[PDB]
Amino acid sequence: MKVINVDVAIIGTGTAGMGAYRAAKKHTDKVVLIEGGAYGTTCARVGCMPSKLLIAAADASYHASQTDLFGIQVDRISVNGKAVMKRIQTERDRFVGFVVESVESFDEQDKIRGFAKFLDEHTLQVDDHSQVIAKRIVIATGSRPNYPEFLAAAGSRLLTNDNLFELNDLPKSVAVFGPGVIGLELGQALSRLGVIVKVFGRSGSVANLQDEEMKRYAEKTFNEEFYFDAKARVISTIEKEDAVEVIYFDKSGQKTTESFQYVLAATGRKANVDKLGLENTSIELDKKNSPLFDELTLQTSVDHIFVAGDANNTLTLLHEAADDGKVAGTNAGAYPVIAQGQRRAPLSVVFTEPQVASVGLSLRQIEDLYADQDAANYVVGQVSFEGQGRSRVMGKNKGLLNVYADRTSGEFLGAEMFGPAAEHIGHLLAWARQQQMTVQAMLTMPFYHPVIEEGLRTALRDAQQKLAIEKHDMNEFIMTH
Amino acid sequence: MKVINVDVAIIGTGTAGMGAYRAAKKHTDKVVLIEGGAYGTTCARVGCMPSKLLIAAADASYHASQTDLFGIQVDRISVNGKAVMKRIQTERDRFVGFVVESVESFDEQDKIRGFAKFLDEHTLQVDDHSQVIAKRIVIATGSRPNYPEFLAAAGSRLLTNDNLFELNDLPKSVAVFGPGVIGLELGQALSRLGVIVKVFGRSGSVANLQDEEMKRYAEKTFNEEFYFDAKARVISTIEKEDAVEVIYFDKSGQKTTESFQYVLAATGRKANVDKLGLENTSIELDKKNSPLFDELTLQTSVDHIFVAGDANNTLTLLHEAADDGKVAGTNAGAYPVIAQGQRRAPLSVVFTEPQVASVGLSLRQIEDLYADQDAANYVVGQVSFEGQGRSRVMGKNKGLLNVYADRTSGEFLGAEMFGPAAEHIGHLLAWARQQQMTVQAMLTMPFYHPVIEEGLRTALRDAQQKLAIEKHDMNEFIMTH
Ligand SMILES: Cc1cc2nc3c(=O)[nH]c(=O)nc-3n(C[C@H](O)[C@H](O)[C@H](O)COP(=O)(O)OP(=O)(O)OC[C@H]3O[C@@H](n4cnc5c(N)ncnc54)[C@H](O)[C@@H]3O)c2cc1C
Ligand SMILES: Cc1cc2nc3c(=O)[nH]c(=O)nc-3n(C[C@H](O)[C@H](O)[C@H](O)COP(=O)(O)OP(=O)(O)OC[C@H]3O[C@@H](n4cnc5c(N)ncnc54)[C@H](O)[C@@H]3O)c2cc1C
Ligand code: NA
Ligand code: NA
Repeated sequence: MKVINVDVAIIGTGTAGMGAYRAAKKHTDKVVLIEGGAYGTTCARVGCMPSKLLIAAADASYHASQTDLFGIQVDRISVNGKAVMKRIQTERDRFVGFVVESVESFDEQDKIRGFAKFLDEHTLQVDDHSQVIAKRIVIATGSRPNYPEFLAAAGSRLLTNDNLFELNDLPKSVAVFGPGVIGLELGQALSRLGVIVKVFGRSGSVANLQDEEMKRYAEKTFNEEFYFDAKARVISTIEKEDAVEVIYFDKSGQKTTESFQYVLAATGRKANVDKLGLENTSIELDKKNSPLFDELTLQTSVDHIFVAGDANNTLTLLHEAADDGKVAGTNAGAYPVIAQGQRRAPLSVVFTEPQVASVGLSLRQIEDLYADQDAANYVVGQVSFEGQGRSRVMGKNKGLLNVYADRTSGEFLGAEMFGPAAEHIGHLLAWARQQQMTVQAMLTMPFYHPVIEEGLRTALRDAQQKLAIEKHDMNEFIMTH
Repeated sequence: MKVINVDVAIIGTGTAGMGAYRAAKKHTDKVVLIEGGAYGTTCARVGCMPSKLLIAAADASYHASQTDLFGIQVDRISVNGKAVMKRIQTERDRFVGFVVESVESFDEQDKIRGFAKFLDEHTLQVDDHSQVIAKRIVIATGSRPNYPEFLAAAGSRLLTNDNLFELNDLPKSVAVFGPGVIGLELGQALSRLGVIVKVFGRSGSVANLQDEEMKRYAEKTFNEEFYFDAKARVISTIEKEDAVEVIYFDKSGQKTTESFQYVLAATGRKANVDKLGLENTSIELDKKNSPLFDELTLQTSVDHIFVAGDANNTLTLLHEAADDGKVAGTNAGAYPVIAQGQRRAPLSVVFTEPQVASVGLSLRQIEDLYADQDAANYVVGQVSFEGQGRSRVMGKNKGLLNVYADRTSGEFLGAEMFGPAAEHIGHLLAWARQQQMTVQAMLTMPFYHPVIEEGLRTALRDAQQKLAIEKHDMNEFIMTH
């Protein structure tokens, strides 16, 4: 067995891992990247890229059926499932190819093929062929799909993101479990593509939305289009000869048996930290067996072992994994010099229609920091997109936007939005939060006409008029003497 | 003839005028609004709203024909012209009604019906019935269509924004004339709705773009969809029995005769300041008889007479007219106490597909700013939307974006974009400009994945690499120690 010494070993050649490698190489030449599976990152392979590709097809198909409002009729929209799948697959391959070329450009001696596990706090074994002794180690192993036990009975008809995009044809029908980002994006897209869909979640959850009014509005809006029970009681999902039989109670509590060609487990993903031999370290774990970590430095309780990307089960977003990589890589490279990452303002997006964006502090974080049981030093500004001019012009007038502000200073804290162009409004808001703008300042910014951003102006005015600050600092337009 | 004294008289009850009234009424009770035409504002009646309404219908129709990229096919797309025109009309009547309700709420004695002209610098006459003795006067009379003499031979078949939206049905064919941006917005929309259209522009102009490369790429792009000659040489447009005969030279310079059902003037608006009896005042005029005015205070050479909105032939955009009304109303209301408006960062949008946005300083204004245009003290960061991932996923991968930055400081100066979602990126960029951001700082902002704003990241990196700041003293991600 070959033994190698490195300053930095990075387990996982995904987004976080490749970011960690580039960062760590600026501090030290002695960095290895280990990869047990296919190169290309989860994002380009079976993540962001194919899912967005699926969505683009779905929205082209769906919007073609919604032109009558405008005075146009479209006859026989027909979904060629083989074509839909082929396009997704070929574009997906193209994206993966770019990552593979980057991986290929790295020094051959810096890449080791195989699955790593810890033997002790400085020794990794990769398969049965190599041992790496590393001064510092970065766990960048991502997440995998995961599902409750009952879903396992769907057998060979159980889909995840790992196999959904490899189908040669679109399915006839899919039962989707998991009411979060992936589950709603994929269920809606499939439903828009002529697939018979129902989406079941259990806890009342809708995407990552925290506000109760928002969750209910979104759930009801989705149900105008396809079946979505955020509080479903599901008995079983059992593979038959040609289908999966799903036994569940509907919204009227009526027991229902219904066959679906497939089930999709868009349930909670699992961080890849359970199969890496952590029990051979003193890494402290929470009551769910997730590694505890410093959220600024990415250090576990073992100060020379870091955890980055989906592996730390936090900020499980692509751009965040990339930032995690920079933090873990720099800190692994420069150790024992340790710095804290200055995180970008939180930005989270769901590519449904209408879209969801969450920006800045979440509602729970705001309640924690700006309120208690009996008093609040924050206010909420709101707008409905139903009566918003441009949204109505486009026939997209559905949605709600909540904006949160410090009640004393007017500092913009965060937001939730379910509505059109939420992805873009999310950026606008996220840049405003990172700059620590106040709502009064943001009201002085440009708002064109007629645009969706004007809905944001409405929500900001709503918040502003609730602030403890003087009436006469409520100028939306500044004049100087 | 009945005579009234006011502190402030406002000529024109559109966007600028209604704004001026509200601002003026904060300072004094004696203010009147004079209106010669229909209430509603130009924006709501025959401007932004119905044009955006036509565009949305156009977009749905066209996108319905573009589904095969994604693997979806249609049998047929059928454009019911009458329903298309009706929805535009009913929706705009809705928007107009809101404006009308506001006007109706204003004190009866604050509103005079008729066209005003100056008898002298403190006296207005409204038609033949009223004279207003006014301490301060705001000219907020908007702009009107203007076109060369040859176009007038199109007689009852000449269209402008004033009558286009009033057609009971979509025309079979329309020739559009002039360099006006409205020509591209409306021409493309008409074309996308099945109307046979040719756009004959002038002098190389393309949607107000200033960069030579951008203009050419945009003209080429548009030409993949509809006939557009930015340098057209046109002989005549003469009304016949059921159409207009257009005689012109095609793109190879050959004299061509073609019938179009209507003709649409897009030849640049005229400010309504030629029929106000301005000869009865000492107001200083430029060589094209536009009143000179202070761009910050909106005062003419006569210090108690202001000019606001499209009337001053500057920043002829809706939200800028609103700010104009605010500046002019405040200054007219509080005269002799005068203040300088602090303008928002420039933002203009052309709602074609792909969209156009210009942000901050124009290219001309940048070239002016630098004493030594040789020594090149600004940089250009560039991106093509052709290889931009999300844009490709959506089948929207056409366009370019230039960002401008000071070479020493990296101060973000302004931008031009032709690309998907330019309206939204335009806002993000305009907020960044108003907050005086550097390109270095903008790169520390959140950029989600996979999104169109990742193209902005590419362009910002391109500018940044070119800066004279210390090469490895601008990190994209900040860490503290
Ligand atoms: C369907 C779907 C859609 C998504 N859409 C979006 C979106 O639109 N926007 C967004 O921001 N995020 C999206 N995400 C989330 C995003 O994909 C993740 O945040 C991101 O890919 C995580 O990056 P990573 O580097 O941590 O993980 P990965 O890219 O998975 O890297 C982990 C790597 O480590 C390897 N590995 C695991 N164990 C070992 C071992 N022990 N030894 C060696 N190698 C190992 C794996 O093979 C893998 O290559 C989506 C995710 C999914 C599943
Ligand atoms: C087709 C079209 C599309 C457009 N789209 C957009 C867009 O998408 N976004 C954008 O920002 N801008 C757009 N614009 C520009 C926008 O409409 C103008 O910037 C805006 O309307 C100017 O408003 P205003 O108050 O200055 O003029 P107006 O709203 O026209 O008000 C002037 C008023 O004065 C009255 N008047 C004139 N003379 C007299 C007189 N002597 N006595 C009494 N009353 C008088 C008129 O009747 C009118 O009511 C568009 C314009 C057009 C034509
Ligand atoms: Na993470
Ligand atoms: Na103006």
